[PDB]
Amino acid sequence: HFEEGERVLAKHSDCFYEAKVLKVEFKDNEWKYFVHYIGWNKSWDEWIRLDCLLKHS
Repeated sequence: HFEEGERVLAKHSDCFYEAKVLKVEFKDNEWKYFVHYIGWNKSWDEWIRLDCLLKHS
């Protein structure tokens, strides 16, 4: 699990991008994370699932 404001790696297409978690939600027995991709337009902000997130380090 991840927290609001946490720096994470987020998978988009084929690879992982530096990202920040903006919002956390739980619905239909699953966690979703609204992320912002660091150094990218706000327009790319999106909801992603747990299996597309990676902790740093």
